[PDB]
Amino acid sequence: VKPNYALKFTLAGHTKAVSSVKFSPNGEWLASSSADKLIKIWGAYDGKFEKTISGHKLGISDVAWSSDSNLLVSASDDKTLKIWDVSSGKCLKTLKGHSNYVFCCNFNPQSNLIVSGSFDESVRIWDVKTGKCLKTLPAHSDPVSAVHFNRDGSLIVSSSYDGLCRIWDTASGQCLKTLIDDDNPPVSFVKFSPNGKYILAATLDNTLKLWDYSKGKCLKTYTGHKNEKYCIFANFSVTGGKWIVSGSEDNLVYIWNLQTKEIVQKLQGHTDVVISTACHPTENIIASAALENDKTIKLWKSDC
Ligand SMILES: NC(=[NH2+])NCCC[C@H](N)C(=O)O
Repeated sequence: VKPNYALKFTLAGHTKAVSSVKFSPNGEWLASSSADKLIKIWGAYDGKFEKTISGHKLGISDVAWSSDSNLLVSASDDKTLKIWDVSSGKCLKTLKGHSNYVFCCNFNPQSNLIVSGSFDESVRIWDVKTGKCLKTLPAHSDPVSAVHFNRDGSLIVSSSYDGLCRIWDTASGQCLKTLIDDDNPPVSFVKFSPNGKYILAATLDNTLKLWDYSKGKCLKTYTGHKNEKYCIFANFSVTGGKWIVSGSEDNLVYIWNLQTKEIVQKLQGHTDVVISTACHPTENIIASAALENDKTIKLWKSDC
């Protein structure tokens, strides 16, 4: 079993590097963030441009959807996060507290909390309703590259250029696990698997690893791509075959068989680093996006 991802749509409109793309949980929309300071919304199935959401004073590094698909949160170089009502375009809250670039963000499944990571080396947990910072975690000793909640929101995983992945108890703020791998290369991305049992981590030595995070055992290693500089997103694809998907600094999207670790497809089309990929929640659809020399977003579809 290999997939047959093929290019269907190219989405042009951002005027600087794209930073992040994410599908809405309801499957209807794709949200994109950029160094051009904008968020754009696009149809998930047809790539049709929907609207621009503006307000940040500097470039945006990440964007994330609430579980009901009504809200977005964005993370900016302006040291803030913003919560947006997507339909109205309204900025509902500006989350203030970080003392340097906010790099990454996510809602919990309940979507009453937001987690953020920053160049200030901290992770913050925020109340969606009030915009108040509830906890500041002294998480890392270098910039925080990614933050993600597990399936029931009881855990947060964080990654950092300090070379560590840490697991945090959402309720207490306590550090529960530090994952250590030899030579401590910068960790440029991390997230939980959809079931919550594993985490997938990227390091800046051209390597992705699937970890059992309780046992601290590395179960799989994925290689063949290029990643030595940029914080590139990676994914589990679960709508068809069970794949791992990532961008790459050679301008390709890589797809691996999760079990065997073989590369099953490489998607050609982008003309600069593929910084971000996302997998549609119900259909075999991948979105990908590229840095400044390209600036486009691509939608790819497979029969499996
Ligand atoms: N959270 C992320 N991994 N965002 C994408 C990287 C964005 C970053 N500002 C860059 O251009 O390198």
